[PDB]
Amino acid sequence: VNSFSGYLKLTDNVYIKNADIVEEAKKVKPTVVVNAANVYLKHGGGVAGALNKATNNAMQVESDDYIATNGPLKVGGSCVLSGHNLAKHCLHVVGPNVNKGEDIQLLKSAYENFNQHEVLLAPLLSAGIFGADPIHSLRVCVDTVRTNVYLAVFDKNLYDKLVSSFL
Ligand SMILES: O=C(c1ncnc2[nH]ccc12)N1CCCC12CCCCC2
Repeated sequence: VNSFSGYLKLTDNVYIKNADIVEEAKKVKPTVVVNAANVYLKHGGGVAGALNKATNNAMQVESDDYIATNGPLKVGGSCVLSGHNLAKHCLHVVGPNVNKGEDIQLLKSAYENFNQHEVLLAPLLSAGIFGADPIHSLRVCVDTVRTNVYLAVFDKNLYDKLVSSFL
């Protein structure tokens, strides 16, 4: 039993809710919140900008030190950093950005990072400003992640379309 509330169950291990991941993170305090990161950990907009703003820019300060030490992430890769006031940890995962021409096949590699964590609160990778089809992202998620994932979908219209078209 866990503290996630109001989710629709899609499969054995994947759950979905129309929610603001920032508000869900602050209420739930999950062990892991996933950020929709880029390779430079520049949290300017979309989910990353929202999560970073909610940390009063502490996420960005920590991220800049991470990059200065380690260099950029790989597309499809991840790193674990602090969750600040939102979660125990933040898993920064880089899905491919279609608006940069990155290979959508790397979306599966991106979701594989979730399997290193027993339970996660997450957005749909490569959705939103990353330019992928969210229906496809949900399919890749369901077919790749084996751990327990609670997906927060900000847009109600998109949430209803994801549920109603789910196979
Ligand atoms: O739904 C979300 C989303 N999901 C969870 N937490 C969130 N926080 C802030 C936004 C947000 N996003 C993020 C990028 C674009 C998109 C997907 C595509 C349709 C517009 C909205």
